[PDB]
Amino acid sequence: MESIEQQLTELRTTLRHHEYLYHVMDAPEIPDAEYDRLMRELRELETKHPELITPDSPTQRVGAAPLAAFSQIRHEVPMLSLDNVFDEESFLAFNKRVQDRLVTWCCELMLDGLAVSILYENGVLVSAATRGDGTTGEDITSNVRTIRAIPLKLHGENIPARLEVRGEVFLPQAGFEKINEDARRTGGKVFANPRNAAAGSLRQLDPRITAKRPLTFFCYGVGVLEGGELPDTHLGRLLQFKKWGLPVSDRVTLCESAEEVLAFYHKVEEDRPTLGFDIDGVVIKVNSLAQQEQLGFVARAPRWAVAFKFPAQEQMTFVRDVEFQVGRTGAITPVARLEPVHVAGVLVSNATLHNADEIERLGLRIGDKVVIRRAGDVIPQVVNVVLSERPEDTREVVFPTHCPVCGSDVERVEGEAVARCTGGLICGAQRKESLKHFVSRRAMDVDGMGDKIIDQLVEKEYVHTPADLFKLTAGKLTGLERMGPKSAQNVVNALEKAKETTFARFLYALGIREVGEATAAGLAAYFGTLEALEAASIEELQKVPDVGIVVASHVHNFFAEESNRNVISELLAEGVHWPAP
Ligand SMILES: NC(=O)c1ccc[n+]([C@@H]2O[C@H](COP(=O)([O-])OP(=O)(O)OC[C@H]3O[C@@H](n4cnc5c(N)ncnc54)[C@H](O)[C@@H]3O)[C@@H](O)[C@H]2O)c1
Ligand SMILES: [Mg+2]
Ligand SMILES: [Zn+2]
Repeated sequence: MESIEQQLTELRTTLRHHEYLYHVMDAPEIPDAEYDRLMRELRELETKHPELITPDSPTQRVGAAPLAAFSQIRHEVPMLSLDNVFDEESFLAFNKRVQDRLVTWCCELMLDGLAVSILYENGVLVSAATRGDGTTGEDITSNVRTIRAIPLKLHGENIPARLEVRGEVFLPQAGFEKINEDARRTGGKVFANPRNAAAGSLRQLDPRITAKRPLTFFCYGVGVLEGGELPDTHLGRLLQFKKWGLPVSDRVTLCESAEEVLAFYHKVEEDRPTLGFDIDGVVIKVNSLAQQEQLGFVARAPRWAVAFKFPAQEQMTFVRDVEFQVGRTGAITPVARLEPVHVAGVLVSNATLHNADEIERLGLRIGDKVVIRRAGDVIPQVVNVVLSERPEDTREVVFPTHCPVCGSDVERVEGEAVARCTGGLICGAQRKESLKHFVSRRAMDVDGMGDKIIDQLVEKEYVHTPADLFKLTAGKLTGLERMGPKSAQNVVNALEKAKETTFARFLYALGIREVGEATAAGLAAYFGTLEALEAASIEELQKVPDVGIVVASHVHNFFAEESNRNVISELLAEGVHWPAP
């Protein structure tokens, strides 16, 4: 289409743009898979037109320049990247190229974190650096000493006088999710994924910040080596590092054929959801150091290793709509409907938006291109909007003011992330739990109205509100499973007796959000009657001891919703009774 010269400048500009956001800012806008796609396109163009490769092309360079706000460390041996493949056929082609230019493979989990180079002198940790641009990195020595998995001293015989240990610092998934949940609720930085949370946690001027983040580390390789020797195979070196106290993954594996490599790759992909940390693939390395040294390096990567990538855990797609799911207790979760896309190999077409505050934090509009993440058998999540690709036609996301299931008021209370349907007494989405609550022991306490009886009444649409329970005839109950004429009359009798209650237990039975047994008793004692309570403003409700803004808001919004007032009127009409004050 466009001239090859225009294609080249566009690709180089785009790749550097995202390299800056990823390597320098730990804040990428596009998925790793999209960057990898663009890099493949540039590689294909340069392979067809090798005369157009420049020494500063992204295919010839590593990482990004180190932040000058950090002290800087010149690696004593260059740090590089890895060239990659995405399918078995391409790995086999790499295997053949290697065989024809010289084999045992040392095969390792490819950890999705950031690279670090740790210098030990006489077995003592003396410095540690990020990769930077492969020549100069950022001094993160103080930060690395907060990482328990990285030893400060090596213990053993034959420790070389000077040794750079290289490995990946990374942040397990549970630690990542905690950091992001906290950040969403406090206004801090929300990270795209564990890689970026690990990088941002590590690359702190103040190491006390790093120390509070659950970073860990695995070794994977060697930089400078002086004043001593190491084993003559890569796995041998890793096992020596392990003996000296450095952390080595228990999945490092030898393979004596290309087909063994494929078997390991596929088992690791199968085991991926169980590991507790992100891996973007497996790294496959010529095991013999002599063979590694013969093959050497190109500008960006070794010629003796390949990153065999998995289908990526983040992908981009378009938001076609936003649906608002109503949960069993009235929570309204915004869920994006998406153009279908495979994430980590699994076809998905929705993703959670968490809540209304998160929609606003994202800046999401219908029609946006978004990054979504799926790591495990869970609903995917929207990560961010790809704002640089926002179409000219997008639509505002209007969070519902009324429940999409029952039409009752939706409530959002300041400081609370979750919006809720207020119509707990009528909402179909809440009906099973609301009726079970209503007849429970500390509420109306109806003998024989068990969960399986309630389930049938709801599923057959025989009951829609708690008032309908008192309208049940013995004949209608008899028609249910688990019910006979005797138990049907038993529960009709039990419902008639249950009309005798207290103001506190009736209030508790209504199922207002956050109103526990003690709060119900306090509201009943303060206001004395239902008429006084149902009239109270939020400020009036806040007068009550142990009732704050959240409970006051829920109570006021509950009684302001017409469907609740209608059910309460019906309950009184059916004869529910409590003592006057
Ligand atoms: N989303 C974006 O905008 C964006 C931008 C630039 C780069 N990236 C991502 O960065 C990567 C490309 O750059 P890169 O140089 O960081 O490459 P990489 O992470 O794909 O491969 C090289 C790295 O693998 C790491 N590694 C992990 N486990 C290893 C093991 N067992 N043995 C050896 N090395 C191991 C090393 O730190 C090494 O630097 C791709 O994942 C790319 O998608 C993303
Ligand atoms: Mg990486
Ligand atoms: Zn509702």
